[PDB]
Amino acid sequence: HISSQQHEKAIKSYFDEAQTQGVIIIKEGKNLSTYGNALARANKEYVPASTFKMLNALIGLENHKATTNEIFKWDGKKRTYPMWEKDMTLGEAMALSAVPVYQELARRTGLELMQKEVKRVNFGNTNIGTQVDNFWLVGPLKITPVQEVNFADDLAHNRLPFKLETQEEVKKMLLIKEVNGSKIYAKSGWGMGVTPQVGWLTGWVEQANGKKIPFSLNLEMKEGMSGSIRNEITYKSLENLGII
Ligand SMILES: N#C[C@@H]1CC[C@@H](NOS(=O)(=O)O)CN1C=O
Ligand SMILES: [Cl-]
Repeated sequence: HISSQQHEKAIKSYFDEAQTQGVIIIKEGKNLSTYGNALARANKEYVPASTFKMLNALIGLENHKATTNEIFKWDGKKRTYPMWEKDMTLGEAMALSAVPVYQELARRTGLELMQKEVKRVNFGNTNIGTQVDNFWLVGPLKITPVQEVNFADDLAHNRLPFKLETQEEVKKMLLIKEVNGSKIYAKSGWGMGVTPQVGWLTGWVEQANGKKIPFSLNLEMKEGMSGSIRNEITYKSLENLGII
């Protein structure tokens, strides 16, 4: 019996309180609902940043560039984060958002195959340009929050043009939370090498009954913000709406 006015006000306040500008798009069946404090972001293009790991992994697994058990060794060079200075599978690297592992995977795939596959899947503007190892971080690849939630809807329902097994393997890599019988599958993103910086959390809720509710959160990140604000705003929004 809560009014849509009150839901909208609540979710807007979550973005207002974090002192940023963002949107969260929720999909139920075929209907998109846009919430937040900057609704106009819904159809604007931003770099996907680490959300691209989802598709990079699909492409690599489908094209036999890696397996799910393969350990990508740390080369022993210093990394931005100490947590990345270790050997990891694709799944472990998904959870740690270990860019160097996904860069190696992109390089194995190669520019020609990567462009063909990104085009085939129709992801965002589909332009990867000439640099196979950073196109999702600094451009030219861009995508809208609407496109991101539709991608998540496709993956959640095994509708992407990949083998069922490929989709299931990558979805297993994306489980980030269980809340009162609901599972949240998602990938975060933070485009640090663009200005303004973009933050993402794109995924879906799998409810106890098997129903899947895709979402994409998209906001402006500032130097000094905590990455966990993406998760906190998302969980509060999903809870406010009764999705979890
Ligand atoms: N570089 C870079 C950015 C930010 C640091 C890494 N962590 O990714 S994130 O926490 O999911 O956004 C990987 N990455 C992806 O968006
Ligand atoms: Cl990445």
